[PDB]
Amino acid sequence: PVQVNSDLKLLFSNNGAAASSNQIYMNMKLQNTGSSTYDLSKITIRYFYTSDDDKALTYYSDYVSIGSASATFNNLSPVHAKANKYIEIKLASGTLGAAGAQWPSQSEVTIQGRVAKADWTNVDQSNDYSYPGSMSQFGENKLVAVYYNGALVYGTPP
Repeated sequence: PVQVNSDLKLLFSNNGAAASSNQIYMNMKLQNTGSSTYDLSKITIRYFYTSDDDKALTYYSDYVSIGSASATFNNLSPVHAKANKYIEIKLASGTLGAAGAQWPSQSEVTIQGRVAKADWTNVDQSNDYSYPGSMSQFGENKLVAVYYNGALVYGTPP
């Protein structure tokens, strides 16, 4: 859809994960480059993917630099060649402060999460819309979408 203006930017990495992986890696830094402040409880992030066959997935919240994160797995509609589902990550609390503001205000938040099945089985990410290939270092992954109060602020949904 239409991307509403904001000063929000997403950096993404996956620990250099290959298309064939034991789990999905999502390491994200959401930055505020401007002078506004943003309420993290209003941020959602979607990582779009294709479900093998509706096997049960679990989201693991390894690290969140401000507040906490939780995830749901959801059907995507309409379906895309590379996605029939999305993970939605919601941040619970805290504030993205203005860029340059004094500690302990912070203008970015780091979110590190993993998605895995329970049955020991691996993931083929070559079929996941949001999988950008191997990204060891934080870079642009425009295939992950960020919303503020439900409005698209970053990335390109399927």
